[PDB]
Parts: sequence; structure tokens; C-alpha cells
Amino acid sequence: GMQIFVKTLTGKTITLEVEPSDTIENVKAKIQDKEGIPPDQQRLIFAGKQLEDGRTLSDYNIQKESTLHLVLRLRGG
Repeated sequence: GMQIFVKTLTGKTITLEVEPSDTIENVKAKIQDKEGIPPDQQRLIFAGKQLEDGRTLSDYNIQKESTLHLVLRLRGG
């Protein structure tokens, strides 16, 4: 298997499934087709490095059971 885990700032943890040949650009389509939330105000960070659109799942050497941080977008300030 190849299950992954994502942690948020609200102390919430979610699990998702994907492939190593999957690209951050393609994986986005799946999220939009489910929620439709545009990654315009969302910033993904991992290992102190900001996930670039030119980065791939396997290219990041993300092993199984990996934990990624999820930032939130505040409105008003």
C-alpha cells in the first residue's frame, strides 16, 4: 500500500491515497473535483521546503506514512 497522512493547524489529521508518478499539478484536479478549492490561498509546506508546482510526488521522495503540514487562509486583517 501507499497511504499518506496530512496534518492541519487545527489539530486535524486526514488520510489520502495517491501515486508516486502523480504531480502536484494533476493531484490538484482531484481536489477541485471533490471540493473545488483553488490552491490560490493555500500553501503546502514540508521539510521546511515549499511545495513547488514543478515538484512531483516521487520527486519529493515522500515515503509511506508521511506527514505534511497544511496552512490555512485567514480573511480580514
